[PDB]
Amino acid sequence: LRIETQLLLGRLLTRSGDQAWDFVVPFALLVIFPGKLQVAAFYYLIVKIGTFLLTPSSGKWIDTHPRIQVVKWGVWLQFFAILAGMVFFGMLDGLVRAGGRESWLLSVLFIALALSGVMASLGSQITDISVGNDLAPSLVAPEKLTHFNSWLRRIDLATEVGAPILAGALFPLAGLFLIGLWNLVSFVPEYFLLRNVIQRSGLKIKVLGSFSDPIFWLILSYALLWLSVLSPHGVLLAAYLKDEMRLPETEIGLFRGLGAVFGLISTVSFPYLVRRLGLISSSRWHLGFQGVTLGIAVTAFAMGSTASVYVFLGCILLSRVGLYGFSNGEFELRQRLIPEGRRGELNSLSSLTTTSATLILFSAGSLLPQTEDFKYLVYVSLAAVLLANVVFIKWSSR
Ligand SMILES: [Fe+2]
Repeated sequence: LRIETQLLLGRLLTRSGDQAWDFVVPFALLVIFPGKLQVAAFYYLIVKIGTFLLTPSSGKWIDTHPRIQVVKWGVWLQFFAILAGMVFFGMLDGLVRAGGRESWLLSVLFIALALSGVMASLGSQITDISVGNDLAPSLVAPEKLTHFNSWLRRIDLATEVGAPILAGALFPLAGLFLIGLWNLVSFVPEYFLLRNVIQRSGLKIKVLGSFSDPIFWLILSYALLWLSVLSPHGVLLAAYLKDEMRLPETEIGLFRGLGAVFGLISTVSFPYLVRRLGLISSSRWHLGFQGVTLGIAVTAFAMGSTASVYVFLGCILLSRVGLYGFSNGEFELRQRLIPEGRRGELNSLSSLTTTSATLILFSAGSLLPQTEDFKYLVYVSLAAVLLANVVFIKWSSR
């Protein structure tokens, strides 16, 4: 197997486990704490805030340690965070059936589960930056990164779609433990693939404030897109389509499942324009395409009838092609421009800015819960996309 293929292989194997575990966690939490949707929501809060605080620290860490040390810590931190996740899950489940739903021990085991969620989240982040933003631009020719990145995206999408199917089949919470074992095993092949490629190549040879770097505006333009509720899997939109739009749930599900389809189209359209028009302009056209498509979607949203609801949803799906396109573009731009010595720091600034956006989106769905308040979330989402377009146009003047 070639170098570029080995990198994609380890990614594919570990992702299918990631997407599987990330799928059953809310459902498992629902089994242990039924009727309390606040539990699953509070779990993901601790993870995101936990990963947040630990992001700049890990960034400086990646830049001051051997690559084989980042990979080792990056992967095995996930391995034991999931292993502990299974244990605490089993203890939580076992204790509840035993009748201890109102004890301090239940809370301690939940914080433990949450904290293990933080570590897995962190290790996954350290690994993403290591594999995709350090090892890849060090092993793969610059003219072949666009091809590399497309297959990364398809891995994400394939496993995203493959997760509810396989894990849904496998899943007292015994199916959850078959998911975790899958997830655990899935970590191993990549670590050794990553270990061995380092040991036999020049990757061993690497010599070991952030907002004031020009590439932050590239980072900011991508993070702004995370401040959006105009997404097929967005819960606020799914709820809105159900009650205010009075759409069939069968059609809401179809709209949801077509997100990965249009995302896959980007892996065809975006590399094509890069080969024809170049990296920057391709990112511009795709990012602009998202703006125009969403701009039409919002125009139809108000007003406003139940006849424009498909123009609303249809243009959202079209914007997914543009969104996923610019995503690979901004990603490759960080692969190409970020200096080797600051790959851990600057890419962590990226994760920090996207995590912040997600946290704001959490706080927006909590402070604006009404379905009559959804109207403002549409207007703000569009604004964030339009601002992103301006910020990226300005930056691309380089
Ligand atoms: Fe994995």
